[PDB]
Amino acid sequence: ERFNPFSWYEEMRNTAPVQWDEERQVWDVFHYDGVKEVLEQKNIFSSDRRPPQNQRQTALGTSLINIDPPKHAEMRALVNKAFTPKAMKAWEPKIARITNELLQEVEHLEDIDIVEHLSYPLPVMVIADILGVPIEDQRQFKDWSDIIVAGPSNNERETLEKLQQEKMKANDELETYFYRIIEEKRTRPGDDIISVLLQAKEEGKQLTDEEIVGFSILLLIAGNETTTNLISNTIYCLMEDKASFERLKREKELLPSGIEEVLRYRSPVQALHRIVKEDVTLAGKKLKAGEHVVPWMGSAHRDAEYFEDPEVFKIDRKPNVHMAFGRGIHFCLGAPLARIEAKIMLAELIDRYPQMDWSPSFELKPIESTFVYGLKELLIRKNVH
Ligand code: HEM
Repeated sequence: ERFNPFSWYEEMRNTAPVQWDEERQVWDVFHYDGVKEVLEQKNIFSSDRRPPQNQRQTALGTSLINIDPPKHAEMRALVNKAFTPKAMKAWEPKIARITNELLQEVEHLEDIDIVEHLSYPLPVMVIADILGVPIEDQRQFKDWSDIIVAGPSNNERETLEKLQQEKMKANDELETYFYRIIEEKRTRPGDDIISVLLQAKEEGKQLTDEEIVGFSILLLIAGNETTTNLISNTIYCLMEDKASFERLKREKELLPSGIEEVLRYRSPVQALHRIVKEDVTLAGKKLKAGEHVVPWMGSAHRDAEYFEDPEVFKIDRKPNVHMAFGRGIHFCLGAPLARIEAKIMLAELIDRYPQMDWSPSFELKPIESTFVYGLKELLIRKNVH
């Protein structure tokens, strides 16, 4: 089964936590301390993925996640200015408003898809609003986003060509859309991320307009699918372990902790990419500059040295030092937003439909990916009828 890569991770942690894969041409790292070192050692393991000159120079390609220090620190210090607990005080009620708008549109249905009707849309709508995208543009904004992260319908040759073109169209349309917004918010600010990024300064430096376009597009990519899966996956866990659901209803203040345990147990992001910057040894393995490394946080999260009874879902787990948000200088700067978006949507669902259970029409349909762990649909019956 493809909703279970954890058997394979165990087999690999127990034989060769660091191993070369000859087909994929990468060093896999399955063991907690190894994943930890790959992400912490910025200077050994590089996040530089900027496209060569002969490839398309997208604003995303040189955005925060694809660069190293010293530039990464300059850029990080600036975008961090828009992700403070102070901005969150304004984001929360927008997120509750959107959560209730979405539940209201399916109030009339006994069975609902957690993915299509609630978790897929919620991040897209939130991030539009907090970016400063006006309401009159938000349907076109959802369309662009559906397209830039879509997969192909079938494996036919023409439909793959079509997708590849419509994605480049969307990236370049989005970029022009964002370039306009930046000018509009240049002379008429507002309380939105873009306006904040425009006014930010650090040691007398500022973000260019390209950098801001790139980071905006980045937030779309980084925060949409992942947050969707954190919610879907959390429902899935509670429907699997009814005991934990029942306990969660009786102790509401456990929810943040049970979300953290979904982050550990069914991590939206199973792995990352790094490139070796200098020869290094790792669990006795000689890694040579230029070779590619894939730390699997999903496996690290099942290492008993750091998580007792790792194969058990424990909504009160303590300690729970997952790296679902990475670790080190590239640590997810949206983790606070992902956490409250999951919390608000999931609290409301639990409050309204405590007898919730699998739709008898349910199907296990996992995303066809190894780096991304989540469901295409998650059919649920409310049992309020
Ligand atoms: C459950 C939800 C999420 C998960 C599991 C997740 C996962 C991650 C991980 C693992 C990293 C480290 C990447 C690396 O080192 O290559 C990362 C970075 C990042 N994330 Fe998140 N993410 C989530 C939600 C979000 C949201 C909601 C946003 C923004 C709205 C966001 C924006 C970013 C950005 C901009 C970075 C790059 C930071 C840097 O390279 O300095 N993510 N994310």
